[PDB]
Amino acid sequence: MTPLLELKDIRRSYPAGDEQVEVLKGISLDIYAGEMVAIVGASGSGKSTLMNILGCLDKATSGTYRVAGQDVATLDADALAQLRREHFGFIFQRYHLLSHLTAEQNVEVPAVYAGLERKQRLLRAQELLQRLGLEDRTEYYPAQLSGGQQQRVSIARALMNGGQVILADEPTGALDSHSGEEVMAILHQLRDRGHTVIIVTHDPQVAAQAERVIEIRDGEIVRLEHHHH
Repeated sequence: MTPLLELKDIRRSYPAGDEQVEVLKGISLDIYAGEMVAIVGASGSGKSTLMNILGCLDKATSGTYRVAGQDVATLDADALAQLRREHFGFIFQRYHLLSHLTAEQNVEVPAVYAGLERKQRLLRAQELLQRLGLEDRTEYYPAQLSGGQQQRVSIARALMNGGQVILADEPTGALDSHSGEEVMAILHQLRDRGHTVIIVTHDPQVAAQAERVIEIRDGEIVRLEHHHH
C-alpha cells in the first residue's frame, strides 16, 4: 500500500568537537497502517534513539522522515508537537504515572495540550479506561494499583489523542508473565482495529509476536524478518 511512516537514510550522531559519535548510520524503512513491527537489538545498538526519532522527540542529523506524507524537518516545535499529538501514543517499561493524580486524571493529561476542554477530556478518559478493563478503577491513585493495572492506564493514556501509532519501549520488561501476556493481547487487539504498534525490545521472543522484525546492530539494520499468527 502507501506507507504511514517513511524513513530514508536516517543518521544520528552526537557532536563531540569534530569526532562525532555515530549512533544511527543510515536507516531506511517503511511502516504501514495497521501493522505490528518490532525493533530488536542489544543495548547500545541505537534502537532507543531510533524510537525517539520515530516519535519526533528527537531530530535526525540527516536523512528524511515523513509521517503521513509530512517531512518533519520542515516543522517548528509547535507544529511538530501538534503532528506528534495527531499521530503518536507512547508507553514504556516504567509507567510514568503521576502518583497524586487519579487513573482518569493521568489519562486526560495529553489532551490538555491539544486544547481539549475539561468535560470532554473527562468523558473520553473514562471511555478509554472502560475499554482497557478499568471502569471500576477510574478514581484510584497509582499507589493503589498493580503494575499490570498501571500499564493499562499508560495504554489508555497513549490513546487519548488517538494513538494512531503506538510506540512501545519494552512494555513487558517489568511485568510477570500473565500481566505481560495481557498487555500483548491488548496491543494485538489495537492492531486488529487498525493502529500501528511499534515495539522496541532486547528479547527476540517478544519480537516474534510482531508481523515484521527489524534487527539493529551498531546503528544499522542487519536483518528484516516476517512472521504470521
